Amino acid sequence: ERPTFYRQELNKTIWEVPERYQNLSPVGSGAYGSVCAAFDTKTGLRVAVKKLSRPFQSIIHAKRTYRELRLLKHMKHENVIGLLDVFTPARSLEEFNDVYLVTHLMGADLNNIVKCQKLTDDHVQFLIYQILRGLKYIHSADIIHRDLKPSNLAVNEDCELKILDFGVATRWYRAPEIMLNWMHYNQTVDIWSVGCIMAELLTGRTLFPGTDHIDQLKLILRLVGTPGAELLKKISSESARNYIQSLTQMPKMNFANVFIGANPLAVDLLEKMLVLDSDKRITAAQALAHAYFAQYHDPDDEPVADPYDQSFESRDLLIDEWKSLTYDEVISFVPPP
Ligand SMILES: C=CC(=O)Nc1ccc2c(Nc3cc[nH]n3)nc(-c3ccccc3)nc2c1
Ligand SMILES: CCCCCCCCO[C@@H]1O[C@H](CO)[C@@H](O)[C@H](O)[C@H]1O
Repeated sequence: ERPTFYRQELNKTIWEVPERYQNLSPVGSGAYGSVCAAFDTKTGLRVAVKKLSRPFQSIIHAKRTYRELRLLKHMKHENVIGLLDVFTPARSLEEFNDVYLVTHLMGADLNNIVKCQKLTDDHVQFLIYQILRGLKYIHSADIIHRDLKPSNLAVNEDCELKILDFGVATRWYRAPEIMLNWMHYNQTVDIWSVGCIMAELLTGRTLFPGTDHIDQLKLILRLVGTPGAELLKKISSESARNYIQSLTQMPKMNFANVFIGANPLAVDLLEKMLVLDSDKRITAAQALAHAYFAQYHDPDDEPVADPYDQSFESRDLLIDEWKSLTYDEVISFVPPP
């Protein structure tokens, strides 16, 4: 019943993988671990195989390993990275030391598809629609991505897009409240990021290319105005209020005069995404119903996720406990259809 494994030296460690995975070729390495491209002879798919580095070295490593495996096992959606396989050469918990994760091999990310050129409006609709479709799903599991950017968006040769948890400055796509360490984030932090991405795809230019942390905020407030009276009512920070109070007011710009020549429906959606007040930003579900996506929207096929039990985040367990829980998750894995 156990697959036959083989051993091969790869990124200067011995990999031990099921024989179904052929022709491993290193493609990436870092603190996280190392990744090889491979061909899965069982499915006929090109896949990425990641060997976790030091997955049980410490309590923190072990809880991170568990977290990553739980998250990948949960995500089952066309526009979100999912798990094709997870395996260990270990024949028991006693010998369990290594964790390998398998997903679709992804060629390129959103940066590659755009490469500083305007996309057509039809192409923007399709790409943003997919991102929002995956976000509706992620957000329905009560998960916030928090670091949505082009490098975290994989796109194949059929223009099919998947949201990733890994890969320019990251800061360019971050919501202002995250830049200010606000610490009670709305899921619409991700909608901010989507707005930044959409604007760049339409114009071929980064919307808010800040040079440093404060510059990023400066460029943001120039577009969306300084905080209104309704927003200021909601700021508990004495230091923030007093600073904002001191600021010479700027109105919000008219996006129609900013995104010259764009589809007016695109402009309208951007206005709804890039609102300073996070409580007033459009949600992923609401955005999917916006007229901009008329050619793609289908309420019958914009699914939500099963509830995701994140109670483990609150727990302080020992290495061997996190390891045992991770082993349970490896053993219980059922590959997708
Ligand atoms: C700060 C942490 C960090 O950057 N972590 C990374 C980085 C790259 C990952 C990766 N890269 C690639 C390359 C081609 N496909 N996947 N692939 C994978 C991956 C590979 C197989 C299954 C699940 C994830 N994970 C990566 C995790
Ligand atoms: C001068 C810089 C002003 C930045 C203002 C960003 C306001 C973001 O919006 C705020 O997000 C918080 C969640 O993080 C919510 O609790 C608040 O209700 C909401 O108004």
